[PDB]
Amino acid sequence: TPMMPPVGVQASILSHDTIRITWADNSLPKHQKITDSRYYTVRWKTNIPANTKYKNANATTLSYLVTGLKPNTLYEFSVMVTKGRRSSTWSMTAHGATFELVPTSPPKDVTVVSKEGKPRTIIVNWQPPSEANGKITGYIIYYSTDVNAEIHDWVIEPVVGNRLTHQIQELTLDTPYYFKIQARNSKGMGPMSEAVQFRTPGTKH
Ligand SMILES: *[C@@H]1O[C@H](CO)[C@@H](O)[C@H](O)[C@H]1NC(C)=O
Repeated sequence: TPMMPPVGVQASILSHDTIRITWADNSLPKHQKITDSRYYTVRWKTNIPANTKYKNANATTLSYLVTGLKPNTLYEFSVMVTKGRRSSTWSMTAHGATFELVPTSPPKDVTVVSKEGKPRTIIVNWQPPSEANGKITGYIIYYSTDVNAEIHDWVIEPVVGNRLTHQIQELTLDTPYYFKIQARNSKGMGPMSEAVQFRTPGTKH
């Protein structure tokens, strides 16, 4: 015999990894006291891609704390009830997106190449960090001719927005230069890459 599904399903954003789901049961008095053997099952998946697998959990309460979620990620949530051999279809879909977190991984695959026929110019390329934890609002490139120099003495080259390439001109020939890159998002700065070395070309004559 079929059960009516949960109603008024809501998401509460607690952190970058936790969302609280709460709902009502119209087969319970206004006060919502669970006196029965009934148990709710909560399922969730990331909104995109469409074909992702639902993760799920059981609760004896009219709320559930969903954990282990990615920062800055939008999720879909539905609930269902089971009172003994009786069960119900999945409730209305509730949506929630976890907060951003500062990046916790440095920019990946940092490379340097000399610009075509312009030896005093270089092109720097990189990849976004694995743990970006938010919409990347830019990067900061640091360069020095002394790898042992303190970060304050390193030349700051900002990169506005999610750009993965940046050209640096007016460099000195036949010289090792060192490069560190760090990512930024709305919540702050993340770790820096390990310095990559590039020696600018020499002239022939
Ligand atoms: C919820 O409980 C049912 C019955 O005990 C079980 O089949 C299901 O796997 C449970 N869900 C999880 C995530 O353990």
